[PDB]
Amino acid sequence: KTTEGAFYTREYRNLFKEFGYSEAEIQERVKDTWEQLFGDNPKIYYEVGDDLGYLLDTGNLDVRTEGMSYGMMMAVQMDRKDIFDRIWNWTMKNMYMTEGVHAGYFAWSCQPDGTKNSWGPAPDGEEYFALALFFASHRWGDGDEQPFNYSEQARKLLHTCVHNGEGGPGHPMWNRDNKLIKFIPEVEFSDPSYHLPHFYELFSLWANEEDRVFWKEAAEASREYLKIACHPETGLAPEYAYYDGTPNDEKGYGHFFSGSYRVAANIGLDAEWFGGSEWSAEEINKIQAFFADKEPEDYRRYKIDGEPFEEKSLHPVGLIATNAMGSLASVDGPYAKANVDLFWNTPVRTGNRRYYDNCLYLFAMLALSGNFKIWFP
Ligand code: NI
Repeated sequence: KTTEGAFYTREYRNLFKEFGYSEAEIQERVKDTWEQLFGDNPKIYYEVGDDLGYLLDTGNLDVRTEGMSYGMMMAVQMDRKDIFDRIWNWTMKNMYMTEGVHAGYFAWSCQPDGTKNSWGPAPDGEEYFALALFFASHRWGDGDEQPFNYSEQARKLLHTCVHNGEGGPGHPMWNRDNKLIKFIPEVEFSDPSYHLPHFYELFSLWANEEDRVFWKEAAEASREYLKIACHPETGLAPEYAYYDGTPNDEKGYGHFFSGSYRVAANIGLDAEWFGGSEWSAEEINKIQAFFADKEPEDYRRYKIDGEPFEEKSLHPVGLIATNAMGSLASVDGPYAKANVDLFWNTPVRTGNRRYYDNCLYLFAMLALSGNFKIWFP
């Protein structure tokens, strides 16, 4: 480690402020971003009745565990128990599976009416659900009424993630030998953007005790994995990658595209929470170096070696936001201020592809203003 993280100091860097933005403009911008996403201006969050709500993937017309778990994380960071509970309530009602091989997990995609489009889960959903739930327990207390017994729900979910398939036909979400998160439970490859060692550090404190060593090991395995998965010159990570670190392009996910964008963001947040490292600063410096001579209107899909496709980035605003959030891992970096300034000058996205960009956008607003916090017991 290179700095002491917010986990130890309990002080979160306001990078916007350190980079010269006013406290009042920062506060305004964070709130505006929240309101444009969750307020009643068509927006990614939709209230339903007195007790339900969801985040809608405006592009695919579905509700994803990625968005629901994001929404819960967002709501707890913002101290909005009412929104948290609406979303978690819908998730438990419509997504949680009690039948089939993936019982104990959440169906990754549902229609807006709650109908499951698949009984397969998406591990990046599970890990955000668990952490958001631990934060909710810590901010608000566990409810007496299920499923609002947050910390128990979190421990029980992480039990399944690690141990599924011991007493039967299910699959764990992490490989037990290499401690790496999987793309989906029935495969033996991974997805670099799913790797959240800063989350696993907290799981090592709060999960069932029987798994606390495993989670500390997973955190360390994830850090090592990211070293091999990001290209050594450009810093770009593939969307999917084998355990050996190389891209899995069997179905076209072996390049730098939408999934990959979260790698830079995850690295920035881990640096802020658990401390900088030389590897992380150098990695962000490489990503930002690669995009320094590129205009946002021209962002493409790239091979991880930097070779451009004709195809444009489908989510260039999300790319901007994650690259900016990555600056938390290289606050003195040569491109860190340009990236934060570019994000500052990029509005929240409109149109039917806005959901993914805007989730990344709010996470970056929170993190860069010192508002993406660890909530302790
Ligand atoms: Ni203002």
